Amino acid sequence: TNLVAEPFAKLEQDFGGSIGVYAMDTGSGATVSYRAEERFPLCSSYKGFLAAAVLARSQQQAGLLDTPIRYGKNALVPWSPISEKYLTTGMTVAELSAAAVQYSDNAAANLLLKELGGPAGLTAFMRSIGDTTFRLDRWELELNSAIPGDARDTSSPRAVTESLQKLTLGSALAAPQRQQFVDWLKGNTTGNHRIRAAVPADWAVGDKTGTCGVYGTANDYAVVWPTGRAPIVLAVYTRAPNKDDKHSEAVIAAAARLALEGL
Repeated sequence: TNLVAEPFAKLEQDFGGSIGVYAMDTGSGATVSYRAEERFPLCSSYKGFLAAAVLARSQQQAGLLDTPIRYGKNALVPWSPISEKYLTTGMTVAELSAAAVQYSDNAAANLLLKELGGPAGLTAFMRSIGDTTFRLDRWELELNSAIPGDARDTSSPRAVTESLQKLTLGSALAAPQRQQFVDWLKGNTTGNHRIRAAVPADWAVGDKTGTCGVYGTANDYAVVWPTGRAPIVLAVYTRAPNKDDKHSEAVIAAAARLALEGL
């Protein structure tokens, strides 16, 4: 494991912070692991699991995804580029979930958290699939503070990867909801410079990004479908000790490539 891990150590020294990586090869069971059980801030990456939690509720509540959510102007917060457009009409739960995943829409996320019982409700969903590491404690935008040593609103790369596998590839969700989650992730617009940059253009990728900005804190997790092979699941998380430490998408992409090449 020392030989597998060596390149990540050099990458995080130039980065000036900590990088956490977990990658799983679902064909052979091979893994690559580096700080994989350390906690990192989730930033917006919880919004992928939020959409999976919505899909799980839709299995118990037929038509949930169809229900319109009509909101007032103080639902809007910055980085809500889709929900801002539909203030005067409302949006369906399906549209809000797509926007939260694919545009990281903040007001959309807050509206869906309310539907699920707040951050605690999303955490409870993750516990229901056996993820005992994930915790969402706060709402947008307070959850992005990324203060070093704060355990709130964190998970680990390994827990993120294992929960993503269960929900996209395992049977934690029914097959229609499962494919809907995958399809939302494949349509993400925010991840072109992270894990996707490490993946041949021929291979499908679904991903969800997070960018707290502060404390060098940013991340991405993805499912990758190499042509005619079993899919790979992986997560790359970063943080750094000073508030003005810059995050780096190039570092995330480089760590993804090292994980993928190492399987």
